[PDB]
Amino acid sequence: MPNFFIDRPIFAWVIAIIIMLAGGLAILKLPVAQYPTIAPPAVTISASYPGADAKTVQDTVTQVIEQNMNGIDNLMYMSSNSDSTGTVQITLTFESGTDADIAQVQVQNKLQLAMPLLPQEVQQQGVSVEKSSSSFLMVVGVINTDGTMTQEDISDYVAANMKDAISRTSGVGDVQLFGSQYAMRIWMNPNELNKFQLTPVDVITAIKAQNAQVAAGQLGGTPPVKGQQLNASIIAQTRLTSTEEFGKILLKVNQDGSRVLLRDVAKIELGGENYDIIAEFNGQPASGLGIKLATGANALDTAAAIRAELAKMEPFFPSGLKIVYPYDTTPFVKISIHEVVKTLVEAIILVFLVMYLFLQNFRATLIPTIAVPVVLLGTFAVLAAFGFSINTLTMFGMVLAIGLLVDDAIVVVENVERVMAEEGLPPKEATRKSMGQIQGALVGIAMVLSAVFVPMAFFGGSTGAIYRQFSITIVSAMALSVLVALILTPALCATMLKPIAKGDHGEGKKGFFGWFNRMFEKSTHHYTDSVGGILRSTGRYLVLYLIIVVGMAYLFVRLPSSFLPDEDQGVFMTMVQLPAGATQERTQKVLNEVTHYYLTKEKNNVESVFAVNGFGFAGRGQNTGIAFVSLKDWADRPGEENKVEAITMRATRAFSQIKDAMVFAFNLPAIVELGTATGFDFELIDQAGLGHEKLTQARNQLLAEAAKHPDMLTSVRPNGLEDTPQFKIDIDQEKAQALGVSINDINTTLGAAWGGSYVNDFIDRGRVKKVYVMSEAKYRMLPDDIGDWYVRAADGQMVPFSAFSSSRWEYGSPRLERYNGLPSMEILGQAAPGKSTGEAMELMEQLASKLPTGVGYDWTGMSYQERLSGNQAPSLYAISLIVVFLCLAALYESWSIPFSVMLVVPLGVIGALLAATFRGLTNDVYFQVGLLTTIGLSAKNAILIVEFAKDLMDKEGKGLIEATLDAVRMRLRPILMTSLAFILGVMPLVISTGAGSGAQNAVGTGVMGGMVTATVLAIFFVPVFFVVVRRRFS
Amino acid sequence: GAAWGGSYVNDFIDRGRVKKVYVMSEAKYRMLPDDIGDWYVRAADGQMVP
Amino acid sequence: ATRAFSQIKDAMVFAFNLPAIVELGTATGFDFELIDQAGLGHEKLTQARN
Ligand SMILES: NC1CCN(C[C@@H](O)COc2cccc(C(F)(F)F)c2)CC1
Repeated sequence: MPNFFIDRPIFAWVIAIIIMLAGGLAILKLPVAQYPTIAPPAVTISASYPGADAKTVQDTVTQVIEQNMNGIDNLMYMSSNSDSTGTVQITLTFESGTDADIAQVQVQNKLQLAMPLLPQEVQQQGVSVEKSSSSFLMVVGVINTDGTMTQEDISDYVAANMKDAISRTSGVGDVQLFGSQYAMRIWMNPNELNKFQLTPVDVITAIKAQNAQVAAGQLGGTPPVKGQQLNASIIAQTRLTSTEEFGKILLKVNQDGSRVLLRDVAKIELGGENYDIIAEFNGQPASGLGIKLATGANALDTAAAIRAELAKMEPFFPSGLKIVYPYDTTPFVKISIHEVVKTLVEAIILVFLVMYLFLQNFRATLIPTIAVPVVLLGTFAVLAAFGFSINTLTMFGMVLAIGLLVDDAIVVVENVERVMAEEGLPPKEATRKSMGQIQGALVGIAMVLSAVFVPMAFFGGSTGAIYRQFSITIVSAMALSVLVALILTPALCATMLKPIAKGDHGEGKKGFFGWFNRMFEKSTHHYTDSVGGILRSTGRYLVLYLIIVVGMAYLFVRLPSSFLPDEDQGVFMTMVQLPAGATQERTQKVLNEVTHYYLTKEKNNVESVFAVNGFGFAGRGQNTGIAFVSLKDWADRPGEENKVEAITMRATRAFSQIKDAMVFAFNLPAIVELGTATGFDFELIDQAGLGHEKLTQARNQLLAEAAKHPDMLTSVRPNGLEDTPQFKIDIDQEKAQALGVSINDINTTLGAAWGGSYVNDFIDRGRVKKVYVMSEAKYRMLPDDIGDWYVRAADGQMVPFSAFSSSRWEYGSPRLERYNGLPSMEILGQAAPGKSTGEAMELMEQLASKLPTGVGYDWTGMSYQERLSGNQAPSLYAISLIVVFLCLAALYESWSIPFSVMLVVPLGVIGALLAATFRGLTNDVYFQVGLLTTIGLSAKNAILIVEFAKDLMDKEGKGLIEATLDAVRMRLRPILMTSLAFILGVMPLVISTGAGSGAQNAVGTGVMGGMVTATVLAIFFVPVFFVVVRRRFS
Repeated sequence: GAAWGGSYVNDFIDRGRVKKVYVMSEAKYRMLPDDIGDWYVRAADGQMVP
Repeated sequence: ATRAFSQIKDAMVFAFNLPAIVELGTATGFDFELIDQAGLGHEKLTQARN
């Protein structure tokens, strides 16, 4: 193939043009997102049963739905929570590769058949099935700076005017309203209700009767009379529209002739559907829209479109309404992608500079400057073809593959240059000879790097999905680089390079270039002499190689493991957890202290604080809250002390002094779609119907036992809420019957007054809005207020609740958990420093085995993935190693020579490990992919060295030592210049400290160390391996 | 609703097939707007209110 | 077993192995449907089947 395209440079140029056009089309049409789909597909069912405790929701909703989640394909597991707020939340997790649309449709279809079995109130509120495996692209908050609009007003305005147009913006996949539309609130007064001889049941009945849509008919409708000429539709009673209309609702007319309206026994207003959650932006009332990106959409373009739509909206807003962006991580994505692109461009420029320094030829330097961009564009085309997107993983994989790309280009051009400078042949004949020398090596290298990189695509789980991005990117880049080195680079060398004299290698030049040429010639002579001396005493260096291998193993075992570096994305979170029974006001006060601290003690770093009172993480209630702190631009936060880690540490230290509250500040995970660390998530299952109390006792026993092992298990805690006091109303139905009070009336009165009851809809400004009846807040606060509520009897006489019911205080769970349809309790923990996750999981299994009868356990979350993909690596790499050996044996036509090449892995691995250890970095994904890239480059260099040596030994009569020395002399320059180019290209990643510096350092430090030690060691260890192998096996 | 727009009550069986049952006014009593006064509703005391 | 289960005289008892593929059934068997396509009724369909 190289000879074919040397006579046909225009055909090679046509192929290159096709590749570039395909790459450009892909670049214009590729999606862009921070990360790809990593989490396994999950479908989440949400239902609300207002006014209900955890047990009521669990027994009436959660269990009924869970007993019908059958016949759904590809389900890994299922979990559910039932909260004291009246909400059930069921998550069904499916294996990776499952079609999320099909999983969702199956789940909702099974729920549609389960729907008739649920309470009528749950059916009225609706059960929603969504995809919870994704996260918010953006959060657009709406605030009022005048105080004229409360939170409900802002929420209703956003719902009516903003949600539709934002949803219609291009690329927007989903919009969730941080709030709700208006609701007709009927705040009942029990005293007035008793005065006018009424109860909440009467109010609901009247509202339902006098606010409804009635089908009337049609004038002159078919079948008509034989002479009808007019046909018109008849309109009749329609839904109410104004608070005044609801106030005029008639409940009863008294005997004396007075009229009792709804306004007489209650206040009528436009409130919110729910009041559980209060959102504030820097202390001001706020609503919001959470925008999820559509599938296949460009995140940057979608964010820009959203901002443009909001800017268009701005003029029409009511005075004092403003738009803010509390959670804007798109700037982080933009700066990260820009840094990667800049790294690629600077790498190409550095390749040009190194080529000019070493070869002092302008056209030779131009040749790689054409070759590498063609390969990159082809790689973009290949990513687009297989439905990949431009994300952090793929872009960093491209950064890593730059080393192999530049190595291929440098190898081809430098070999042609050397053939010209030694044999004195013209460019065309020299290119023919060079490619005849190196083409088989290039093909074998392509196969070997395929063997090295493909196995990562076959890892399982979220980690496997992460690794597949790098695998596909690097494999495509390597294959395209080899194809270019076989097609275009020979043609460019044959057509562009100028002739060089037989004996000219830059000695006669003057100045810095002449000095550099003389110095490099002397260094080559010295290195050749040193290698020749080394080959006389190979045993000592074999012992040294064993020492290096032992040190490599030591460093590998002593290096901690991780998944992804934690990044300073310009935002972080602060959870507030108050003691059981804390009300909304106490949590609001604590959140106010947190906001004050962030806006005063960190005013130079924090831009805004979005405090949400009503739900934290792992729960939702009046005692929980979460604040999303946004930081200023990184340019305005210089130094380590002003980054997210330092700010979070200082904030946690400051908040530790807060009393009667656990306030904890922390940073986002690398991929927010997964909450993952070097820890375990553990489920304790009630396998025999023991009950909640026995399961709590078993959990306490397990927690104590785990705490008795501080050396292996750290911070083993429950992921749930402890039992809290509850107010039990024990109704004596015998008394109710004796007093002529229907228990249905008693229960309806209690629920409507204290829990709130949804009655029906009404049309406000052309939109359906719910009508809620609830007791006015004054009369449903304390237990004594129970005495303010009366119920009519069959005799017409009111009876108080104290007359037919007693009260007391008990203990109950505010949050009931189920796993795989059985009662469960979740425990989070992490292995102690120096201990692997597997050891902690084994110890937890052992401790669980000593638990009461009928208590089982399971692993869920990341622990499930660990338990599936536990031993898959070493097998996948034993297959890779075998395939590499087979490819090398095919290439060299020898069963023993492959070992001389294969013995080079530790040379780069040791350097990568040392660089990671000194810098303190962990054994994370980026480090592992960089390690594989270093191994690939080292193997490529060793393959070329051994190929040259064996070619000299076979095609010429040169001996083993002479051939080895000549081969290393020939290969020294390309190795050194490629290593220099790649090291200088990755310097910015190593030294970076700004946005995205975590991933940059993780990628760059290992690459730097591995490349440095590989270049230093291989150049005199590969000859030793080759000589030893040929002596022992010949 | 039943008089002017028709009300579907329940199902019956015609020649072995399930079919609908509709109650509706005769055409002559639901053609003109003046026919509304021809329709009465029973009161709790038994009197027919137009 | 089938031969033995003929003196019972109380029920039809029939022991049988499964085919290689359950759905395919016996290579010489046929399944036939007599449809009531005119609303005849159950009794007339029974008479036709008889
Ligand atoms: N009825 C409404 C009342 C208002 N709030 C709004 C809060 O949910 C917004 O807070 C956020 C902000 C950003 C991200 C998230 C994430 F964690 F969900 F991703 C939550 C919800 C219920």
